[PDB]
Amino acid sequence: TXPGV
Amino acid sequence: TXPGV
DNA sequence: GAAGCTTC
DNA sequence: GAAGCTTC
Repeated sequence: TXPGV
Repeated sequence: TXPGV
């Protein structure tokens, strides 16, 4: 994902 | 990333 | 270098 | 299952 989430 | 980008 | 989820 | 970048 993101980086992060 | 995303999904997608 | 661990650290990943959901496109399509 | 190919398909990934940038945190920290």
